[PDB]
Amino acid sequence: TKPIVFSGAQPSGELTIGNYMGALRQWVNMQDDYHCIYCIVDQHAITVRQDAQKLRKATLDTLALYLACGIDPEKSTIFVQSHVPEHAQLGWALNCYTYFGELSRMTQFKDKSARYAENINAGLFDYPVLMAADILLYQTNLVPVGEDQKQHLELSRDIAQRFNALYGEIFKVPEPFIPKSGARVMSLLEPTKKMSKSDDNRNNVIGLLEDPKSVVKKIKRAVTDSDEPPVVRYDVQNKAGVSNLLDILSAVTGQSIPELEKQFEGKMYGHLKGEVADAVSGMLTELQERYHRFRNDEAFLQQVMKDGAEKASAHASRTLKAVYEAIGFVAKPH
Amino acid sequence: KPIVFSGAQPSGELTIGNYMGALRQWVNMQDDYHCIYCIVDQHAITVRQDAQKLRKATLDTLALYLACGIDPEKSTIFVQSHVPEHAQLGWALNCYTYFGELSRMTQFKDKSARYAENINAGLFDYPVLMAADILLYQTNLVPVGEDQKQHLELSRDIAQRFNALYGEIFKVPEPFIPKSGARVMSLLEPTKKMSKSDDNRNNVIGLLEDPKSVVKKIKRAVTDSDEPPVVRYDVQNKAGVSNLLDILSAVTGQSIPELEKQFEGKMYGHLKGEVADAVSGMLTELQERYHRFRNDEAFLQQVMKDGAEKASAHASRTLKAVYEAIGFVAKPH
Ligand SMILES: Nc1ncnc2c1ncn2[C@@H]1O[C@H](COP(=O)(O)OC(=O)[C@@H](N)Cc2c[nH]c3ccccc23)[C@@H](O)[C@H]1O
Ligand SMILES: C[C@H]1c2c[nH]c3cccc(c23)S[C@H]1C(=O)O
Repeated sequence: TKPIVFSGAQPSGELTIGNYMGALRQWVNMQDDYHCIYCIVDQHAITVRQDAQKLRKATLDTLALYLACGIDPEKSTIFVQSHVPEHAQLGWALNCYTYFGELSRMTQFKDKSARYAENINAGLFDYPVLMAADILLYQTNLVPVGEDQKQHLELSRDIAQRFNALYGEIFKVPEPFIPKSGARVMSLLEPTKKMSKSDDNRNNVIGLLEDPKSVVKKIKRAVTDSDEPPVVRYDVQNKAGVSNLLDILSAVTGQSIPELEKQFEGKMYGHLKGEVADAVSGMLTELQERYHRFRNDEAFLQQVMKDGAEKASAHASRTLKAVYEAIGFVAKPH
Repeated sequence: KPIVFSGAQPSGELTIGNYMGALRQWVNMQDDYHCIYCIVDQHAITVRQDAQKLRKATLDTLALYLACGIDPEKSTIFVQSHVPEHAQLGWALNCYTYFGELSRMTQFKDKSARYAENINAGLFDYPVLMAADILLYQTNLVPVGEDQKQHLELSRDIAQRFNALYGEIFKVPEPFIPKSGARVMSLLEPTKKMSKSDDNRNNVIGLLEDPKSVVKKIKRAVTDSDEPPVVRYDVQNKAGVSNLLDILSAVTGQSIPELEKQFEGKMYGHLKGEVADAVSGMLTELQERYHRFRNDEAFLQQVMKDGAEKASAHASRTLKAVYEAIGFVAKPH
């Protein structure tokens, strides 16, 4: 059997080119090489209060965006997290193998606390435990995520090792899979800030479903450096704006950074932003065409969801049963 | 007919105080209420312990409750982890519980008993799961002791806060106010009540102790320096003999005035010998039922299977409403 890939995305907010470049691109590319399981984490999404109607619609939006990106339900398991109760069950049990300090030192918890100071709920605190549960349920070897999930991923390796040290090889120790380029896509007008699916000025964000014409406008106004003379060179430290555009172009065309640096020799930033805008506008145009064919067929969306949850429950229930014996529960009679 | 919910810790070494107080009270009311008994194994693992012991004690608790008179035809008795809806609603209710509500918990600060970053998240999140245990079943009434009062109030707050956003999904549970009546005090500390959780096991008589062991603890029971020895009820100066008369009367039904006249001209040796004899007689009938249930592994399986199925039909109904209200896509059937 192949090694197992698992990853998740929240059906909340509008997914960005950062989501694509940090995770989704790798998800598509791994579907043949490994046994991939991809999840829409609706139980994580509600740690930030959401309108109920939007959340149900956003769940179908995310699923159709997966399919438009090229996730194939005949190659990959795709499901909605809450359709598989074993995520909640293992999430509870792993709470007991997680220290309070580990959760209270989490960068994402601190950032979300500041941003959502009226709703600092315990799900927001417990978030990494459920995410560890989503991963360890499937005997996962690889987790493709962006760089902002690395602390969370390292906790789930710790929890896996802690549990294994007590009860034997019940879990696999997962390994992160974070791309060397486009792991932290930066904001267009503030290239020191990661591009956030929660930004309150949309001029920083390229949405995957946003109007391509509005997207080209944002990329043309991307903030570049004041190097004299201007030079299209890759350097994340002192040329943040330029390098972020190079990453974004690379993710659209498939050309390497050094091939792109050669192609832009003797070229200035206005030509660079225009090439990025044309490349990105083209991919979003094709992406949104596939998106709508999938999104408007809800009975197809329902079929993918059902088949995926059934495929996922088979695997999760094997692990959860082994956890429950490890720890001492009486097994439920059948 | 009101729904009543109680969690049974599958690690409680239950005493005669539990049995003649709360348990006797509820065994006699299974037809007046729709009672639900949940052995909380998912709560237990918040304190690290031996896996085999936890498995055995879960079955001991079940057989002990059946021995005390819990009728699985009348009431619902089940094991928490056999109903996934507890963990599911437990996670969802996390998203509606303030971090501060959980950190201001005295039970969390007490059961902490160490430094944070050495206290597991199960100990921190414990109250939300209790809230989930209660609300899944549309519970009207919860019997709680003083140490569980703060937990129940959080449950009531969560229910109301959830209802205010989504509609009447949850029933707001109430405490069950009236007390059992039976008074059972600690054997060496006759001012404080006998508790299942005392680390001094000589203060208690457990439900499975043999008569030779019952005598040892009864004979060492604190009494008073009153000359001459008089067997008379008075809680301020005869608190010790007062406990023994209370325990005896709890066991036999005899009134305190009838007991006082029964022990007119008797000394403290006859009172303790009569207390131990009466306690051991009650415990002998209790234990023979316990061993009958506990060794019938097929009977226990059938009770767990029936209980969990009964619990799931109620639990899933509530959970489906919760998820629809929250806005999840419902699971394709
Ligand atoms: N600017 C950016 N540049 C590069 N990558 C980025 C950028 N912004 C976001 N990402 C990545 O996109 C993925 C989706 O993030 P979510 O917030 O939906 O989702 C999250 O942040 C997870 N907690 C969801 C989750 C729950 N359980 C899991 C188990 C495995 C993996 C993931 C999960 C993520 O990989 C994130 O790193
Ligand atoms: C057993 C524990 C428990 C778990 N779920 C519930 C629900 C109601 C009452 C209680 C509980 S009582 C409580 C305790 O700590 O006494």
